[PDB]
Amino acid sequence: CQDVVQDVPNVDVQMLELYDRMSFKDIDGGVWKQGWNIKYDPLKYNAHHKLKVFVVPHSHNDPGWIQTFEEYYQHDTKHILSNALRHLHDNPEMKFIWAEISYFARFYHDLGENKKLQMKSIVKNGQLEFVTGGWVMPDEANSHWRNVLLQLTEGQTWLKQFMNVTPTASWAIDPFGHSPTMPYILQKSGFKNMLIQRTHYSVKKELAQQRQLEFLWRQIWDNKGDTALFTHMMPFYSYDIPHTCGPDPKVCCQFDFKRMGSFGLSCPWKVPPRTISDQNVAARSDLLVDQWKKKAELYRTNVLLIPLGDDFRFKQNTEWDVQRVNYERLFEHINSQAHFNVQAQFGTLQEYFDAVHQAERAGQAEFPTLSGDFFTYADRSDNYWSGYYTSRPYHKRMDRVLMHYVRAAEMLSAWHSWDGMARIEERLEQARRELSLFQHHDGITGTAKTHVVVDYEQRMQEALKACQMVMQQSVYRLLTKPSIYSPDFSFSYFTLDDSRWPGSGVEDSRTTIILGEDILPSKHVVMHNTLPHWREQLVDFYVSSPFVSVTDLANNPVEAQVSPVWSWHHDTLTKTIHPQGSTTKYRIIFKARVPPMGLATYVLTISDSKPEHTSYASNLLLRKNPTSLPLGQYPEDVKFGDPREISLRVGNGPTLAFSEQGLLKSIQLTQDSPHVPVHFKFLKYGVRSHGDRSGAYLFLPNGPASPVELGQPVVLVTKGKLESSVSVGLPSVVHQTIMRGGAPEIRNLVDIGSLDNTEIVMRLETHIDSGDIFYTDLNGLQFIKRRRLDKLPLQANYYPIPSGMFIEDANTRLTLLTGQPLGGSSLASGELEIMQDRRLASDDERGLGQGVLDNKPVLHIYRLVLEKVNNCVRPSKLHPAGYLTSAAHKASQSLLDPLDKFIFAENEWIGAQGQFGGDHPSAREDLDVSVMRRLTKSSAKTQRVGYVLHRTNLMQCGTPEEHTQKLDVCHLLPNVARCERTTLTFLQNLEHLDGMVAPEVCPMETAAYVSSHS
Ligand SMILES: *[C@@H]1O[C@H](CO)[C@@H](O)[C@H](O)[C@H]1NC(C)=O
Ligand SMILES: OC[C@H]1NC[C@@H](O)[C@@H](O)[C@@H]1O
Ligand SMILES: [Zn+2]
Repeated sequence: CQDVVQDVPNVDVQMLELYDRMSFKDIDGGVWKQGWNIKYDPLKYNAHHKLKVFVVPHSHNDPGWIQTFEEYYQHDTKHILSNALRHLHDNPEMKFIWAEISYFARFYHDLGENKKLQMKSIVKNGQLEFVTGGWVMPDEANSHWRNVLLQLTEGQTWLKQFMNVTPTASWAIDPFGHSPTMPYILQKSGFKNMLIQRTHYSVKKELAQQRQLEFLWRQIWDNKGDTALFTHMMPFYSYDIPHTCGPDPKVCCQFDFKRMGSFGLSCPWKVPPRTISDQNVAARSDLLVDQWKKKAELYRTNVLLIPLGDDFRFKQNTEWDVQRVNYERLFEHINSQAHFNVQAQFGTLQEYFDAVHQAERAGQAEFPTLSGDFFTYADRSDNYWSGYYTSRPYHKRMDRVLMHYVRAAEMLSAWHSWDGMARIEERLEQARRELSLFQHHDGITGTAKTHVVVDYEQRMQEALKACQMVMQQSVYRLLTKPSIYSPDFSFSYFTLDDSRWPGSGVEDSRTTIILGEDILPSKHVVMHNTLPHWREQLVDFYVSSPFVSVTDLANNPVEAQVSPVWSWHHDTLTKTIHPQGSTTKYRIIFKARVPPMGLATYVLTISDSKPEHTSYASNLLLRKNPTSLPLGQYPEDVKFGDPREISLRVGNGPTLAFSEQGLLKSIQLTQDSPHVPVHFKFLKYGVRSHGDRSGAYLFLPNGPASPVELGQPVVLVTKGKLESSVSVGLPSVVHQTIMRGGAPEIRNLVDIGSLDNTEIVMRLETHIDSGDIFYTDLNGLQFIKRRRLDKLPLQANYYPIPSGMFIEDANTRLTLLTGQPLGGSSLASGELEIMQDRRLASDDERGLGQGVLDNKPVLHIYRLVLEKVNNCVRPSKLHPAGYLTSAAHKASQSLLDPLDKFIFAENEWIGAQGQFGGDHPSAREDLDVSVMRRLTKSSAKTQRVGYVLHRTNLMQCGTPEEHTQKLDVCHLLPNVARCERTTLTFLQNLEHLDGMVAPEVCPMETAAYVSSHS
């Protein structure tokens, strides 16, 4: 295994290093506004060395943006694909590339058999070529790597089954900035090449000058380079035709033949395209070839890529004709005129890359190595696209919830083969597809129109319900005596209980377990642990009585704590935000211990009086002018008092101190250690009254944030043996700090209401001497070192915080883990900040045509980990990566993949069992079974189950960490006939494993295995 910590990779281009040196000056470079006047030696190409030009027709189809997926399909995409089939069929030399499989599958299944065959033929013959082949062209900032893989697999599995092809070249022309997580996944999925486009204009200029636009992109910790994937970065401002033929859009626009009038399109540079004729072809060719040769100066081979497309292009038959015929005339002339020394033709993306590597092998070009990422993107001036790191946070959080439900549903149902009547495969396909669709760069990014966001939400809601159905049917089968098991595949044996989604104050959705002497004495509940190691976690349920005791199936008492059910309300009368307690519902809390990838059953029983093993939390409401707060049967009376500073400690965990405003002030790790200053503060960013305005994409603050006026907020303190908390009703946010014995959990119920042109940020202020360094993660896969650059505007220093961020000095580190992707930064030494929500009244000129005014209450969750790191073996000062500690990693897992909770629906569960998976191996803490998916239906003689195994890298800080079993996923199911290592999509077998044993992976490595069972 490679050492991902102590060996700084030697690369030609390291993006953090490049950023430190670049000046980012935005000067007018001429026709190529953000570049320079490209010059070339006409004698460079000749009869013995010609410029090979591949014109690649394409159509950018967004699976939802200003219209929903279905609306676009009906109005544009079905016509684009129908006419592509006809035109390619009739013109053998014409080519076309396609990226979004969600649309292609929608189209294909509606085609008659005759057309399906014609379509398969033009794909088999190479005219229509799929690029990437994912369900969508995913966002690369907010997306979790697990979902990027999910959607890639969904699209490629469909392609293999129906088109019999697996793309090895990726095409990503629209994500707003790019992540190295893509080449990581692609390279492990059979890919050999990838193309990107949206990178900072300053980066394009810098790399272009050094002809480093094509490079071998390796991971920041990869010293050997085995993760490298050849990457092509487009050099210009856009992927449209005016910005893909050469440096001068005024000239290039003249070669987009759809801009003549009848199509309602024109050239903003004032010179329209002119139909090619024998009379003007020589002059037109001279202009075009000149542009091509200028573009070619920016690359190292004699093979040039010229994309030919734009948004939803190649729709009308007349459009196919005008583009094809005119280019055909140009090709005939150019290729016949030796003085040009050019051979141009329509081509596909794979053809371009194949030619490039042929030139490379011929020894005519050597490519530079590169590591790093391409955030934060700016397409012009100071317009940095960091706003979408937060836009529509409700759905960003929903993405993470569904991410987990899909994993849990696929894993729980994978243990058995199911009869087709159970509709398991059907429900799982639906769930995978709706979540995959949301990975689109206008989905999770929060950059779609209001009604489109609603469509995505509805789709994800249906997906969650599908997951619940599969999960509950699976639990019933896994924990019921076989000879008693009598399933009704439409019946709900269990109801899922989720305490953090939609969340308290967002939607009263969870059911109350109703117990009573005259109705029902007890209730069975079951917890699922999707992680491959034994896990304990506090779980809570709503019960109709405070007198409830918990037992495991062996009838062993389990210590429990009961707390009131508190709800916060904006009292329109008193004009205050205060909590009201329920007098009919209560929360029971207890520690559940669940087997690796297993289940554990518990029983809740009611009693007439306080049970021996259940304690009750005390409650203190701090504020002036208090009023009584009755809690029905709840044992202890609520206490009141004027606002004051308070300190709390649960178990042997840390001691937290809070200000009289209910905000964290300090953390004391041990009774001996000191009170480390850690202050939570909420501030607000505004919008400029002059110039460019912030919108769904852009973050253009009118200066540093201003503190939110808190006034004298109401603070609620709940103190319990198992769980304590401090909650405060601040303007726009009910802020809560929960303590359970370890790193606290933070929950923010964010309701920005009608606060227009406001972005709410949560900041942490500490004494950590971090300077200008901080770390943020990329797709929940790796942590990358960031350097605050004062030479760049505030918004440029904002980065995606898909799952976590941290700052540190020689001795101390503060890590903030998130349960949802949001934007954040460290604008000053010792600080960390993350945006909660943003409400913008205006559009930011990127085509959306609206601001962001559809905000809705969202419950953001986090874990705050303060640690001493002076003993940890960390990367050198020059290493571009950072790594989490065991505690921080486990805290992240507690947010993203918590235990699942099931409540038995009926009064009695006959044949109930107390546990499942007790014999499952408990793998080392840094290893995870990211995916467990049965790949075959019940009729298959040989069953196949696929697993995606990921091993992260945790810092060694002197903790023994021992006793763990080897995890061999290939033997998790009995009767294993073979074990094979496969690409991450499970589509290609890479190795036949002897002994049918799937070996564990190395740190920061991800592998896939498929076990076959007879
Ligand atoms: C799929 O393509 C391969 C070539 O890569 C070919 O050998 C095989 O017969 C094809 N399968 C079908 C009929 O779809
Ligand atoms: O300008 C941004 C916007 N342009 C049109 C579409 O491609 C959409 O996805 C994108 O966000
Ligand atoms: Zn797009």
